[PDB]
Amino acid sequence: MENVVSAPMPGKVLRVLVRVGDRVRVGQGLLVLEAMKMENEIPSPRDGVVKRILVKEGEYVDTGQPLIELG
Repeated sequence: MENVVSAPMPGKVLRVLVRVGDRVRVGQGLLVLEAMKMENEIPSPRDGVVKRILVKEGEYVDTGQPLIELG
């Protein structure tokens, strides 16, 4: 059951913290989203493997936009 991490709010991708193929833990930061005058680390919802990274540093995203797919 692959699943997708989508943006919970609009903002700018400031940093991507993982690479395709990385093992991740639940709660691990996948990227940093600039929003509400803060940096916001967007978490993995579960243990797994990063299958796809769908955004790049510098990119603006909106709510519901797919960011990361887990395998």
